[PDB]
Amino acid sequence: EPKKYAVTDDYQLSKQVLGLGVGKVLECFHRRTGQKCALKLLYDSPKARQEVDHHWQASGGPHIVCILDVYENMHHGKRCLLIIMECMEGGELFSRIQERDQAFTEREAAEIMRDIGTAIQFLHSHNIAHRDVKPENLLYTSKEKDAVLKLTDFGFAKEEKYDKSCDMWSLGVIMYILLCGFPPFGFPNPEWSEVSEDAKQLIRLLLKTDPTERLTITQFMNHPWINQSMVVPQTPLHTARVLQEDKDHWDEVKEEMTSALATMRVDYDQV
Ligand SMILES: O=C1NCCc2[nH]c(-c3ccnc(-c4ccccc4F)c3)cc21
Repeated sequence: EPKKYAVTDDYQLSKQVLGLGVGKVLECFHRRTGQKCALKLLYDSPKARQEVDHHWQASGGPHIVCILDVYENMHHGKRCLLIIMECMEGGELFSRIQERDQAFTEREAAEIMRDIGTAIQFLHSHNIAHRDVKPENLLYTSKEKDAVLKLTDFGFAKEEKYDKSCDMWSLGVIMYILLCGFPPFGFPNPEWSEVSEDAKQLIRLLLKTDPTERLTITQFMNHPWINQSMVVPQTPLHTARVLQEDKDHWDEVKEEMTSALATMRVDYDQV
């Protein structure tokens, strides 16, 4: 499966960065095709081998960034693994919402959450917990209206009912920000004034402090706000405007969510 000849035989590399994982992400081009792709460089290790394994197994599933190829090469005198993936040129979910003016509606947020749920559903049914679902890892395939949302980065993935409930918590957090533009770290007025009863009820079941009480993915996907996302109200949301206004605090919000997820993966935690 993993190619053992030089990646640069098949791809022309850039110095240009597209992202940063727990391996950094480079733009590259396929030599035979010209196609723009993305390269993640991982230094070989148990953790790197597991990321490769889990992403490969997930690759091809609904709303997951596809792996095109894996190389095992020498670089700077070290063994490394290069993951080639489709180029997610639309970038980050919430950066795309921010750039809309254009009405962003509750029905639209419901389709995005359903998109993410279908990814989690696929993962959980193959007994993979992702464990780091967050803004940096939710990407669009292109900049056009028909771009597809996909999940990436299997660096914290694990193949526990507990581990799976950390993905469910992520889903609640992502849904919360999507409907209002700010994180849960109450449904305050006026941002939340006109939001679905159904949407607020689903968030509460996801953000349950007790992990054993959180909704499962099967239960998420069966919720009317997900299952019947196409008949959710088209009510104009504050999200894009708030994201725009709060843009100077966005890095802080990401850091907090990252910190929160890492806390959830510790073997032993404070009370
Ligand atoms: O594994 C990861 N962790 C953190 C951040 C991260 N990002 C990627 C990634 C993958 C594919 N494509 C892109 C991309 C392409 C063009 C423009 C903008 C983009 F985000 C980015 C993968 C990872």
